[PDB]
Amino acid sequence: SKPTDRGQQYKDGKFTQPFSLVNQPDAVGAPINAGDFAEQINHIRNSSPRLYGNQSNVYNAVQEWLRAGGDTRNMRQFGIDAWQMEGADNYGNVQFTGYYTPVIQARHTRQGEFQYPIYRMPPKRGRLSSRAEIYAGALSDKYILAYSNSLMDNFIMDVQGSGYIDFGDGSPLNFFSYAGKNGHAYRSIGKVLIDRGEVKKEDMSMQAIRHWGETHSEAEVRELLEQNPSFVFFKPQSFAPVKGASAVPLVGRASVASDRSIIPPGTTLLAEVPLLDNNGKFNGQYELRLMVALDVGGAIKGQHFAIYQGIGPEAGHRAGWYNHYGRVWVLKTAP
Repeated sequence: SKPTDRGQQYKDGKFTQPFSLVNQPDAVGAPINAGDFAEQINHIRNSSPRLYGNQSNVYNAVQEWLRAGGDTRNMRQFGIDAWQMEGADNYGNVQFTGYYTPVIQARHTRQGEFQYPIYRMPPKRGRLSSRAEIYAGALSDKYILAYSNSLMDNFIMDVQGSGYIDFGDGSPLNFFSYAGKNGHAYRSIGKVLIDRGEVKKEDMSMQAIRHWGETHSEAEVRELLEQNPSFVFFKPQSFAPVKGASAVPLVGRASVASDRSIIPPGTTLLAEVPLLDNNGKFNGQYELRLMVALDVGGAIKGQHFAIYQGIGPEAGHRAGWYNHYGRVWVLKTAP
């Protein structure tokens, strides 16, 4: 009928088209991240001048509006048009998921909870070993780059093809990028979990898999992870700020991944974002934020948005592990 369990609301009427112009967005107050927004825009300015030139007109109007007070009731003064998105149910409830840059805690020697090795490219003979055999010690220790404290975290890193490591000694954050793969074709761990009815298809994502790994034992996670005989190898790489497909450095909660054919890179968004409690559940509150589409995702389609939460543990907690809903207005300036 009309569920509200995940942030849904139904006080903006029913929509008959993807985007609908509104006199004033149904959102009281002003955006709370004016500073991050400005910073995000500065990154587009320097990192993607082409994209900036094509959108500066909108960015400028928004900035002018923000400096003048930023209240949503005064947007028209600056020629800013608000096109509300119908969302997933045509009631304006836009599907939100989150993602962030994990910082894996690892050490140079296996100690305490640090028992899970991350490897660099071994010789051809070594690459024939399956994930299960490698977990069993098939590979020499000379090929270990570090020992993380999470088996599932390593796997998520394998899927990404790279990741950041903190050795916890005050040295610079370490980055490792894709070096190669082992000789076994990979299998979808997400599929396995859906089959075992452990996770709903609609809520499946890397975050969902990460959550499952935090709510299950090491034995259970290893049993699951071996279902995928494939394995990834890395190599040291110089540090580079996290960027989206658009090649622009991403600012936490001021940028999202979107479907290019629906929300082109550079598009400005005003959004009522749902907040989550410690159990990743909608706590009944929303934050008004400005964000820019600067990334894409294999499973981010339609009017679905993945909010980049940032880097580290706090960003992770805000990410969540299943869908939630808020309202979003595309900001533009009538020519």
